[PDB]
Formats: sequence, structure tokens, C-alpha cells
Amino acid sequence: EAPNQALLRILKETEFKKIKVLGSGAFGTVYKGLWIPEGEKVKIPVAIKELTSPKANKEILDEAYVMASVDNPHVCRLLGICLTSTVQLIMQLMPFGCLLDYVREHKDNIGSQYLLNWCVQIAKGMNYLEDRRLVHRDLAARNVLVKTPQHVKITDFGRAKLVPIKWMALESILHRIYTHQSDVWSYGVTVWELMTFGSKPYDGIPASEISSILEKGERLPQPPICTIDVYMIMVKCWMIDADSRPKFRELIIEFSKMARDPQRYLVIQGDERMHLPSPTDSNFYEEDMDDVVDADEYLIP
Ligand SMILES: CN1CCN(c2ccc(NC(=O)c3c(Nc4ccnc(N)n4)cc[nH]c3=O)cc2)CC1
Repeated sequence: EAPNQALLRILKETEFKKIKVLGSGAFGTVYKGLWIPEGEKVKIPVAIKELTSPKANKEILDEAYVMASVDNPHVCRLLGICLTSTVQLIMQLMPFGCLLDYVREHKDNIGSQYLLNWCVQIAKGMNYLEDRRLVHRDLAARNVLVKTPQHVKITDFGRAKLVPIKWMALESILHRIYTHQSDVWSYGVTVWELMTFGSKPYDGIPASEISSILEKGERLPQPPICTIDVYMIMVKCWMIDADSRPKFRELIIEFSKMARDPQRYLVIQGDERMHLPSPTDSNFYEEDMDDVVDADEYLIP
């Protein structure tokens, strides 16, 4: 197919300061930092990921490849890599972390407008990966980051091509078949994760039982806040026949119509009165805030 002319930026170790830890576990760690390029007079808030062994470096450079090859407002792009003993990825900082923990910690202020807009945004990012012929293979609320409460982006590649059993389509569990339509099943589970404010899908059920459970016809239950309209979409993502599930372009359309009148599709007690932080809030944006630019506003030719 087409030649991948994406640029892989190699960033100097001496170009980024104020390194603090955000999260550690399984693979390695994710750090908070500030990237100050050349004599650019800019400070970019960044996230530095590291999984020394040749196996860890191969897996991280595989994600670097995929992340450098993507450019969408709802996909987390690579700013560059740092060639230290262990190769570390440098991406845009999403200060609020993963959506899974966000819906859990902020449920009392999460309204229908926010939830449906999140669904539209995830579908837009997922439809972009489909245009770029990329199958995510690991879509979940834990792999969707929060830049601002009104802006979310898809993250965690490396599993992406051209195991999370409870987020997987039946063909993937049984035959290891991964398609854009299997990412649609993962999208369905992700939506369920949001509508339940971070519930564990099939909680208590061991992963070895899931395959049989799905084959019998059992699916994730209807969340209390969900109307038949929203749940019908979720159910459609969990059909045996992959070609019967909605396409991501149909999911954008469906959720957009719904996001126009959110109270008609999601029933949350004390809705609209709820408010989350915005760039219009007081002290929304620690060091010299003078020359700080977000990565979304830092473009290179
Ligand atoms: C109480 N909590 C403490 C930790 N907090 C936090 C955790 C992680 C990030 N950031 C990230 O996880 C992050 C990325 N994480 C990952 C994770 C796995 N794979 C990739 N490629 N990126 C990627 C880009 N930008 C980010 O900010 C930001 C904040 C949230 C509040």
C-alpha cells in the first residue's frame, strides 16, 4: 500500500525537565514532565512512558511507529521518543488521566451531555483508525484519556495492528480474529463502562467462563441511567455476526442525534445542575505558566 512518510522525532534527554511520577504498574511507569525545545520559548506539558532488555525496546518502538502514524483530535499522538538506555515515549499530557477512574471519581458531577459527547468522540477516533486501516485490539475506558472533561483521546497502542477477554468479541476469544468490527464490540463494553460510572464488566465471573456465557446469549446488563435507545446500540455492538454490528461512522451519527437532546436518552438524578472543570474555570490550567503551550497548539512543519 501507500508509503508511511510519518516523521519520528528523536528528542534530547536534556530538553525535558520537572519529571514527576503519575502511575506505575505491570509494564513499568508513566511520568509527568515539561518539554522545552531548542530556543523555541515554549514549555509543553508531556507524558513520558517506559515499559533494559531488547524485548521491552522492540514492543515500545512498535507503539512509537503506530503513534507517529496517527493525527486525529480524538487519538493520542506521539511527540517523539527519547533514546535513553530504555526507550521512552513522549506524548501530550492528558492531566485528568484515564476515563475509567474519572467516571468513578466524578460520578456525582457527570451528566448526560458529557457521557454522550464522550461516546461521539471515542467513535470519531475509532472511525479515524478505521480510515487509517488500524485495528486497536485493546479499546476500553482505561485506554481513553481525559485532556479536559469535554475532550477525550484514545491511547495505548502496541496491541494495535493492520489478553482483555471481557472487552473482546467472540471471534477474537475463540479464533483470534481481530477486525474493525471486533473493535466495535470493545466500543460497546467501553460505553457500558461509562454508563455504569466505571463498573467491572462481568464482575466476579472468571475469564475462562466468558466465551460460554456469550455463546449462550448472555450480555452485559442494561445500566439504570440507560434508555432502551442507548442500550439497543450497546446490544447491537455485541451481535454474533460482526457485519451486523454498527460501523463507527454510524455510531458517531447515532450518538450525535442523542447528544442534541441528552435528557431524552440518559436519565440521571439532578442532571444539568452538574458541572465539571472547563478552560473558563478559575485556575483550571505549578511552575512558570508564562510560556506553556499545549501539544495540540505546538505544530512543526
Ligand atoms: C488520582 N490520579 C493520579 C494519576 N493521574 C494521572 C495518571 C495518568 C496520566 N496520564 C497518562 O496516562 C497519559 C498517557 N498514558 C498512556 C498509557 C498507556 N499507553 C500509552 N501510550 N499512554 C499517554 C499520554 N498522555 C497521558 O497523559 C495523567 C494523570 C490521574 C489522577
